[PDB]
Amino acid sequence: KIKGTVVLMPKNELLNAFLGRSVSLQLISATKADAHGKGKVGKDTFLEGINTSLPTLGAGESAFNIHFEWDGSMGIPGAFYIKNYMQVEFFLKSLTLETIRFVCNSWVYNTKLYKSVRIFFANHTYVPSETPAPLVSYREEELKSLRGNGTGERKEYDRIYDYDVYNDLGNPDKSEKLARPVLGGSSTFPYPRRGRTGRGPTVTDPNTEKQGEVFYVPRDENLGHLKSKDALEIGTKSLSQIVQPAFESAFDLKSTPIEFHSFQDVHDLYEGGIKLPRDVISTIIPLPVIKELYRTDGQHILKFPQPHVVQVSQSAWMTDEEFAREMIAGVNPCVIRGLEEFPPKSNLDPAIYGDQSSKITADSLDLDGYTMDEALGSRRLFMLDYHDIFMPYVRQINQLNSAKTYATRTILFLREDGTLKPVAIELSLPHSAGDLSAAVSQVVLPAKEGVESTIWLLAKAYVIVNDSCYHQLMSHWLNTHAAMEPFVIATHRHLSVLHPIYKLLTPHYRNNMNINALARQSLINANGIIETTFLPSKYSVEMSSAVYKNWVFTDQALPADLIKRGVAIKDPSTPHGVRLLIEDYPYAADGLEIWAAIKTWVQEYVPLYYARDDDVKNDSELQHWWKEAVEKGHGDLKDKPWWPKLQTLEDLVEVCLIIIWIASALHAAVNFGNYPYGGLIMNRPTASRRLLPEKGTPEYEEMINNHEKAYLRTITSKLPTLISLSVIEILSTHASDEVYLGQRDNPHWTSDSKALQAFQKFGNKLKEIEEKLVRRNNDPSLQGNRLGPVQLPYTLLYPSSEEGLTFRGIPNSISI
Ligand SMILES: [Fe+3]
Repeated sequence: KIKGTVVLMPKNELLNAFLGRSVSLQLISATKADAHGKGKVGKDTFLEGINTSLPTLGAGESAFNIHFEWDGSMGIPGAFYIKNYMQVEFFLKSLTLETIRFVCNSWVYNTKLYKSVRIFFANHTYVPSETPAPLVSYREEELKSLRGNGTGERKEYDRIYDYDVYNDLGNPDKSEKLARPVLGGSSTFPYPRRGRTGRGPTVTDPNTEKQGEVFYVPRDENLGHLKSKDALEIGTKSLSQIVQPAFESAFDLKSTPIEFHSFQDVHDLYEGGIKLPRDVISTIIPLPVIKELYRTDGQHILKFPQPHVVQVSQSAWMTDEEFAREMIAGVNPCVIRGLEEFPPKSNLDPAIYGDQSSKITADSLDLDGYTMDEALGSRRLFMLDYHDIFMPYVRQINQLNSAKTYATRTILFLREDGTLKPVAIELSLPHSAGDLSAAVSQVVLPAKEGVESTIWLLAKAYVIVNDSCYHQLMSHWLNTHAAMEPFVIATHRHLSVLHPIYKLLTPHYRNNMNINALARQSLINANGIIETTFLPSKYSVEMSSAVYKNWVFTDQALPADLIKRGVAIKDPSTPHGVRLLIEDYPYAADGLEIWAAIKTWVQEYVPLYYARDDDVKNDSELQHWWKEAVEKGHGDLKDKPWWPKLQTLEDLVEVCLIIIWIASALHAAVNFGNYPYGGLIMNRPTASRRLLPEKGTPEYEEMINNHEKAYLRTITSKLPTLISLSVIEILSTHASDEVYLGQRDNPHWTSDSKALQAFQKFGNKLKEIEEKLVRRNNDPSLQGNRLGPVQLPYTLLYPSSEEGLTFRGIPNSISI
């Protein structure tokens, strides 16, 4: 008989009841097959007893002994079936035979709920052509089980992965004001697909999916946590459904001032705190995750944590130096572009928006003594250009009550000292014969004194409102969360758990479908958190669809992105093949190090399973996986010529490298600085509510006499500020059970020592890189861009981190 050990976690975690005839397992042979070519299956074997021997276990886990009637004639077991006869589900961790290891990490529901018996494979890795013959059909049948048939309402215990469009955000049955365009499946609104839920149509609209208390994700995608405080993804739901209403009542009852009246009222939030009604505090204080967001006296006070950006200087955010520095080392460091001609041009139709010629004059700019031609030629001119991106939406946004924006463009000059300085801001508005508004476009230049300094500060706020919107919806939501989901779905639908590429990529998908489903429900839904806290309101998500029209997979590679944006040039004589035009560009310089480490890892892994390009072309699973990811997952862009073909080792490496980059380092860089930089609403306003005032009006006089109030009346109001600070605080927090780049949730994910050795080298390289990044932050010559006047060391690309709001650490995946 074969001695075995089963490790599982009872539901209450995320014992004698498991004995008796509660759980049975059946070994399956990988070498001996029946008359049909399928591995022979053993007898039902039940758990015999609780093993309390090994000191190693922890995590609310329990081990059970079991002995299998299996002689050499049945061959070597390569898989097993398991049936749970208990009413309640349990989390199966692993099976070990004494060595043959099985890494399961899967919920096993009552046997009657399953159409086919749950099957698990040993930790060996096989491309299809290498699958032991007795396991071939089992392998394909499990993939067919995972794909489902594209119909039906998905249930909690289902493990069916499929695609659908974003037609579940509107709530037309509640109000036609909550109706939203379907995103995806049309040329008007192209969009990445998301996980199919199948709840069916709304009563009023056959094209929109009805509401649901729970937005399904394949069962094992819904991460349980040993500590409730680690279930960060449930925070947005509680925030939108419970906390927001409580905050709103405090305002409706006039228990707290409706608006901030000075910058100190904002600073007060993380100092003495804000006093709220007792019942409001009582509503918030007992909630999991939410209670970790604020310190309280348990009675009337809520205190937010001090954001990193003000920890050394609370006023530094208002410096021109910090405004420009955050474009290369801030929460959204990947939009700035080189400017090689002047004035900047627009590709928008003047027949629609009016003359689009820039009004910025070269002679008005202070380029530290450089002429415009000199600045252009020396590659010292850059820009943060939101003119063409926002112009198409300015009219409709400005028609909203309490929303007014400009399509902005900021010109930056790279000083000889290596820091960026802002030299002009153009605030553009569309013009069309017949416009009722008399407001016009204008250029604002830097100023430190007088009303001119206030107008320049407001111009920076309009720019950052554009940036915050683009950051949240595009850099963050579209480019990481939404763009990655199709790849997660395709991977489970077409790459067997035995597949080397499945093993290479899946750690980088942890919690992504889960947070996305929770986002469709409470973050990007009609009247959800984003719509109620950011400038575009009901136009927010569709704006991301317009941007997706220009999304290019291969341009997500870091070198390609830097080159496309004109912030680096190709240069083979450099370590990374590219020369940065802003040498001390923190995000890019640190990013290239991480990018290189991932590349080395993928390049070492792939060859272990694919010897030649032909081996990649002939992998049926791999080919079906890619064809589906492109043609269905990102199907609205299937007509684009830039998609890799995946017929060579090079292409496979490229595709995997880009996927891992987006899921780990790119997402970390644009996510974990959310509260550290945006926790002070003045530094990262999410909305603007009025345009610049006309001379001779009280609003203009206010800019002169009360600049802080002029600023506060312009940016996000206090109520939505409380809600948005809470959400970005959640998003910037690392759960204590996070799995970071260079780590895996199990040391036995594969039995291949070669793959394991390569992974160990990858982790060692990341530790090596962290020491280098530490040296960069400690280098006094780099203080200007790596720390700035806010004296905040750029640690967002440090690979490792402890739990919490740390401003560092690269998780493997888009996990929050
Ligand atoms: Fe995120």
